[PDB]
Amino acid sequence: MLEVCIIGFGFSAIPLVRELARTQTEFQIISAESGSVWDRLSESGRLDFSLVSSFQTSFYSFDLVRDYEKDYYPTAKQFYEMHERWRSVYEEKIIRDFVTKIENFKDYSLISTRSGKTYEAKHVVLATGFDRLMNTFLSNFDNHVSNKTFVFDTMGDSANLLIAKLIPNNNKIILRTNGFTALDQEVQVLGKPFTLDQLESPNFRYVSSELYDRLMMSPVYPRTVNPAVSYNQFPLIRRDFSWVDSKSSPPNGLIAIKYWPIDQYYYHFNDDLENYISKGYLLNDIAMWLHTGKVILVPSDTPINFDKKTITYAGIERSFHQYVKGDAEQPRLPTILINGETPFEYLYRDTFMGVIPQRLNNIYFLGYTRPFTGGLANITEMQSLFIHKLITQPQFHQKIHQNLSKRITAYNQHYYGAAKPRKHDHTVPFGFYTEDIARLIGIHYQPNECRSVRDLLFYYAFPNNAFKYRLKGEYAVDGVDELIQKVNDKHDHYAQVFVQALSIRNMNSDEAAEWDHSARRFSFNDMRHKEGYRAFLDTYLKAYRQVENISVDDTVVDEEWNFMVKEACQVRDKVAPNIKDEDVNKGIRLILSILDSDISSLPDSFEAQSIEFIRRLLQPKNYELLFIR
Ligand SMILES: Cc1cc2nc3c(=O)[nH]c(=O)nc-3n(C[C@H](O)[C@H](O)[C@H](O)COP(=O)(O)OP(=O)(O)OC[C@H]3O[C@@H](n4cnc5c(N)ncnc54)[C@H](O)[C@@H]3O)c2cc1C
Repeated sequence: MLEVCIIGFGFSAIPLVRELARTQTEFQIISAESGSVWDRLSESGRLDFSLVSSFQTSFYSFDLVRDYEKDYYPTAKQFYEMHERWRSVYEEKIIRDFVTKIENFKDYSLISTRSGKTYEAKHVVLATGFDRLMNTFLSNFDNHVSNKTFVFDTMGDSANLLIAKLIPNNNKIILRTNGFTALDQEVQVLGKPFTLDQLESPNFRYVSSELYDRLMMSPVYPRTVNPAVSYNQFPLIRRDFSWVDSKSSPPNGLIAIKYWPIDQYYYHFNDDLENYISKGYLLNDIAMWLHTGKVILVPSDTPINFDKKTITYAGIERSFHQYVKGDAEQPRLPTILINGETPFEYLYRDTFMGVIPQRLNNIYFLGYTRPFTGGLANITEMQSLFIHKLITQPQFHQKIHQNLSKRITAYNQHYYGAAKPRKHDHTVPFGFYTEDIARLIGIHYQPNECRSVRDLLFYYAFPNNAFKYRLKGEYAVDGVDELIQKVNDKHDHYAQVFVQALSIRNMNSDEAAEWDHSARRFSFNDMRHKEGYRAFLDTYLKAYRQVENISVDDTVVDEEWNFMVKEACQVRDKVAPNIKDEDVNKGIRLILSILDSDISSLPDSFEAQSIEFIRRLLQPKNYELLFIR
C-alpha cells in the first residue's frame, strides 16, 4: 500500500517532498498537466513583476544557505525559475493527472482522477493552492488601455499590482472600499535597509500581550494624531476592527498590502531605472498615488450605476471602463468523502494549525495558511516539517491526534476568541505561526537557555524565519550556521530591533504611538516623503512607458479627474498644513557593548532599569500556549 500521496506540486509541497526523500519514505505526487497561474504568466510573458516579500522569507532554507548574499525582493521570474528547478528534480515522482475525488477510510484513502486511474494511499497531503478571482486580470491583462477609469471595491496585493500597471497609462483609479492596511515593505533604520518582516521581534509576545501590542499596532490602528500618517490625511483608509476579540496582536485574520515607498524605490533603483523596471521592479506606492491623486478613496456607498457604468462623485457622473470586484480566494480542494460517503466541509478554524482536519484520517493540508507579512516559504517550510513528523513518527501522530479537538478549541480561544469565522481567518503573523509549529515539533529555542546578551538578541530579535529552526536538531539543514552568521553581520545582530522593545516597556499605547511617529521618517505611510519625489515619479513614468513601448500624451489633461481629486483630498488639504533616533542610537551602543555579557549575573539597579528588564527576559511570564501543553 502506497505510504504517501501528495496532490498538487507547485511551491508549497517542495520542502515536504525533500524530507520524505531524505527518510526514504515511499511517496507518489499527482499534479495537473495544466500547472499554476505562474505557468499562465510565463506562457504569456507576464512574469514582469516582483514579490512583496523578502528573499529570506520567500525561498526555502536549502536554497538560502547556497544563494543568500544580501536582502532583496525576488522577481516573479526568479520565483517561477525556482519552482521549475525543484519541479525538474522531482518530475519522475509526479504523475500528471487531476484528482476529482478522495474517499477517506479508517487508515487509507481512495484517490480518483480525471483519467480514471485510482490510487490507494495511507497518508494524503493536499498542496493544491487557491482559486483567486483576480488571477484573470493579471494573466489576461491589457496594457494598451489608457485614459480609462477603474473602480476597485477591495484593496489587496493583487489590486495594488494591477494599479501599478494602470497608472503609467494615465488610467484613473477609484477605490470604493471599507479601508485597508498598507505597509512600506522596506524601512530605513538609521540609514540602513530593513524589510518590515525583520522588525517584528515576535517572541516579545512572551514578555506580555500589552507590550507586543504597543510594539506593533500603531501603524495599523489609528493611535497617533501625527498629521504626517496616511490614516490621518486620508481617513477613508481606516478599517472597522470591531471584529477583533483576541489579546494576540496583531490578530489572526488581519491582511495588509506591502508596497515600495517611493523613497526606498529611488534608493534601490534610481541608477539603472529602465533596466530595473524591465526586471519587474514596479513602483506600487499607494501612499504616493493618494498624495498625487492618481488614486482616490471614495466612501464605500458612492453612487455607482452598473447599467450605464458611471460613478457619481461630487457633481461629476464619471464613466468607468471596469469595476473590479474583491478578490475571493478558496482552497482548490477536491471532493473529500468522510468514511467514503459524507462530503467534508472545509473551514480554516476547524483544522489544527491550518494543517490537520477533523473527521478525516491521515489527510493533511499544506499551503492554505497565509502569512500577515513575509513570504509563504516561512509557513510552508514549517508546515512541511510538521506533516513529515506526523507521517513518519507514529508517536508524534498519536500525541497531536489524541486531544486534536481540544488543541483546536484552545488555538481558536487564544487567536480568535468569540469572533465568528471570517474569510481571512487563514492569515497569521508569520513569527507566531513558525514559533507555534517549532514548539509543537520540539525544534524551538528555550529562552531560559540564553547565556549571553548575544543569545537574547538571537532569541527575541532575530526573525522567526523557518531556517532559524533548522540550525540544529531533528530538521537541521547544512549551511544554516554560515547563513545566520551572514544575516547577523549584515543587520548588527538585530540590536536596533531589540532596543525598540526596551524603549517602550514603560509607555502606554498612546505614548508608544506618538514615540513611533516622532522620527524624521517613521516606518509606515509617512506622507512627508512624497512631494520631494514628484520629479522622480515623472522620470519613473517616462521610463515605464519606454520599457513597455507606450505613448500617452500628458499634454492632454483630464479636467474632470482634477476636479474629483480636490473633493477626495479635502481632509489632506486641512491636516497636512499642521506638520526617538537619539535614544535608539544610544540604546544600540549600550547593547552592542554588552554583547558577550552573562545575563543571569547582570547587576541590580533608562540605562539601569533596561539592564533589569534584560535579565527578566530569561523568565518570560506569557510563555504558555495551551494548544501545545
Ligand atoms: C500573482 C501572485 C503573486 C504572489 N506573490 C507572492 C509573493 O510576493 N510572495 C509570496 O511568498 N507568495 C506570493 N504568492 C503566493 C504563493 O507563493 C503562490 O500562490 C504559490 O503559487 C502557492 O504555491 P502552491 O504550491 O500552494 O500552489 P500552486 O503554485 O498553485 O501549485 C498547486 C498545483 O496543484 C495543482 N492542482 C490543483 N488542484 C489539483 C488537483 N485536484 N489535482 C491535481 N493537481 C492539482 C495545480 O494545477 C498546481 O500546479 C503570490 C501568488 C500570486 C497568484
